[PDB]
Amino acid sequence: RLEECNILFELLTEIQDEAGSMEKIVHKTLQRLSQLLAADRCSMFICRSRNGIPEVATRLLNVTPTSKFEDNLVNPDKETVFPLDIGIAGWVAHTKKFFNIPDVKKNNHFSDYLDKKTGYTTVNMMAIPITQGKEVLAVVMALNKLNASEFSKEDEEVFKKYLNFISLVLR
Amino acid sequence: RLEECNILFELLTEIQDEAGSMEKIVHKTLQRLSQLLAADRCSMFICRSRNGIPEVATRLLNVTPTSKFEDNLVNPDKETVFPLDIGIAGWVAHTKKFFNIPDVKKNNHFSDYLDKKTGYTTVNMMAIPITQGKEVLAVVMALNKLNASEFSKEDEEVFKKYLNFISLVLR
Amino acid sequence: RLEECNILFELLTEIQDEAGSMEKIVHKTLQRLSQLLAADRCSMFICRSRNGIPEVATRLLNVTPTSKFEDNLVNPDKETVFPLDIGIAGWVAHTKKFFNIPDVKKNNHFSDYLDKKTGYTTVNMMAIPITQGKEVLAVVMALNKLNASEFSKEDEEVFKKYLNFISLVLR
Amino acid sequence: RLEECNILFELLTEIQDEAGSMEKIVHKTLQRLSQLLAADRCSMFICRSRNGIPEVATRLLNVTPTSKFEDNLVNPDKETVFPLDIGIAGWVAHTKKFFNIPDVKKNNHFSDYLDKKTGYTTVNMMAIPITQGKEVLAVVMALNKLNASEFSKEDEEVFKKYLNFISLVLR
Ligand SMILES: Nc1nc2c(ncn2[C@@H]2O[C@@H]3COP(=O)(O)O[C@H]3[C@H]2O)c(=O)[nH]1
Ligand SMILES: Nc1nc2c(ncn2[C@@H]2O[C@@H]3COP(=O)(O)O[C@H]3[C@H]2O)c(=O)[nH]1
Ligand SMILES: Nc1nc2c(ncn2[C@@H]2O[C@@H]3COP(=O)(O)O[C@H]3[C@H]2O)c(=O)[nH]1
Ligand SMILES: Nc1nc2c(ncn2[C@@H]2O[C@@H]3COP(=O)(O)O[C@H]3[C@H]2O)c(=O)[nH]1
Repeated sequence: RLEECNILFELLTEIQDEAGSMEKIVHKTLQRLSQLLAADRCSMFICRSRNGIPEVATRLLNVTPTSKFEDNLVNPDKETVFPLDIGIAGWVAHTKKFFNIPDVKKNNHFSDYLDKKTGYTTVNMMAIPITQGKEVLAVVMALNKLNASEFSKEDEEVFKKYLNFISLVLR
Repeated sequence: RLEECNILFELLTEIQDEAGSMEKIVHKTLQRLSQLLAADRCSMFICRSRNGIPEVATRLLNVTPTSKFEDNLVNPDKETVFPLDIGIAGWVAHTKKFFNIPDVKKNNHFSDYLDKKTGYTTVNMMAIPITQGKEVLAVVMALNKLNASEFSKEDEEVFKKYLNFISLVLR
Repeated sequence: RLEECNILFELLTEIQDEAGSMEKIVHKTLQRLSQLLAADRCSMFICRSRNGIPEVATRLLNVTPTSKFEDNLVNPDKETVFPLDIGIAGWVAHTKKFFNIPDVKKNNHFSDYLDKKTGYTTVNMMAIPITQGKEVLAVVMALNKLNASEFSKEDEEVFKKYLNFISLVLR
Repeated sequence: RLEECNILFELLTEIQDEAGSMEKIVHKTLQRLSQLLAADRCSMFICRSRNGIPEVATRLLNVTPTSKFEDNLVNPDKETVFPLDIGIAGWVAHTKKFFNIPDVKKNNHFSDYLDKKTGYTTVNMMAIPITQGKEVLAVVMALNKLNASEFSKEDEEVFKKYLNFISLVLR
């Protein structure tokens, strides 16, 4: 049960081609991250060039300690794409820098396209880019700390800790 | 008990002829427990009394495989003290019982005072009292299992195995 | 395989999204092997070739539970190269065999060149080649058992257990 | 076999009074130290006040990888005592400082009383004091590196490593 995460990871890495969802492993890992962050929700944004122009897209949304994989995975049928100047997820991809944002909308990069479209309200957010040397592969983020006004310094170290592992998984 | 003999012996070759080395030993042991249990951190509360009134106090926090002892040692001036009727730590000291708590939010006894001060989110926990006869010397815990929703039965067995040693050392 | 799942997973959460992380992984694994085997240090020699001529070269030396990666990484300029007909390391690469050497002074193949240069005294050794098909990628060793005259049979089993993982990573 | 050193140490430490030779454990440990140092011989000097005046005395002599305990233990029937100004072992006790001495007799503190009496010739020597806070309990030392002209920097780190453990044993 403790070895689940590895059995699946050793499974996915010995079938050499990554055509078997490393996104299940990211999903499982984003569940645990929520529990120990007490983030209301966690997400992963895929980072791509299409076709010659960099962008951040939606991939995994609304991850909670128990949300089912299918309910979090957004297929290309209906995804939301951002240029890196639009939206605070884009800025992280662009700058390749980590961010603990205690109050969005006091943050100028903040886009509110998805709060309007889905009905959610984003207030807090930690965001961090997964980077394979040159490029950014994805942006992960935790939203809206529970029982508290912002994500703490301690919540940063925990987020960073899991992202070290997620970062390897997307390779 | 092969890898325990090796871990403990090697550990003991890393302890400078100095302090205070008896707590540097407990620390290093805890660092190794973190690895073996995939625990986010381990901690120790000292247990002492004042005129027959016992209490439990922070001593080592945030012990981790890459953590510094002087960073983990609580400064005597700034140590958080609990009476034994407040906290799981205090409860462990009172009852002299081991506990594998899978969700602190569903365990009365849990005190959120340190979480509020430090900013850390505590989810699950193993806790054990270190005793000398009818009196308690410390409470040791492993917080936040990293690769599963809670600490396993098997995890209890490992923790208990390494806490015979800490016990010995804390005398 | 409980404590292996935990050790490896936790280890992987300590690896910064940076290098070169594939060798920081091997390093950290080796640091953990040192603890589990009570080995004074572990090392890795890379194995490469030049026009069909293989050779074996220093890469990670003096890996230890409290050792720094940038101190253990051999500087490409100052790397000691062996042909495979010199050294136990070169012999392991040649034969593609595991060896538990209890006394290097009674094993021809042993080359004392590094001992002379570095000043270190090598006594006993486990050595194993990391392979990809019919070609060798590295040789990993645990030097100088600290709590016994030589590495045990049981020690072979642990080393071999953790070297399936390193193998995986070194691809 | 790897757990021998601990089984004997846990044995000697739970029978609380140290009236059962912690010198067997020091002896066993000084055997391994020789092997991995390639020191010709290792010794321990007990440090005492008799009666009101500090002194360094002989206790364990001529330790080799295989020398039997009885042959190394010098009973008070026939021991050699030094004031701390006489002899390079005394100076270490006095200064409480570590010393790698590449060529005695170029060292002014060097006494040659025992080379004359026993027949041995001391050339090289690493010496280090075991100190319980205030006082020095003993001085351990390695003599005459084999296959080399002095003890290296690497030999220092290994000596220090074992002495951390020996230092705890004498408590
Ligand atoms: N509902 C929902 N919104 C999200 C999630 N992750 C990110 N967002 C929002 O999508 C936005 C993308 O642009 P932003 O300005 O970075 O701010 C981001 C968040 O407000 C999620 O999991 N669920
Ligand atoms: N931040 C932090 N908190 C800890 C650590 N160890 C214990 N605690 C908290 O201290 C609390 C004391 O009360 P509790 O109900 O036992 O729950 C305990 C934990 O929530 C630690 O290492 N770090
Ligand atoms: N100082 C040092 N020497 C090493 C290390 N690993 C291997 N060696 C030495 O490098 C030597 C190469 O030849 P060998 O006969 O295989 O024996 C090997 C060891 O003696 C290490 O980590 N540190
Ligand atoms: N024969 C012998 N001499 C020793 C041993 N250990 C220390 N000595 C010598 O005893 C001497 C004590 O004074 P010194 O000047 O420190 O130098 C020391 C060494 O030369 C040992 O194990 N055997």
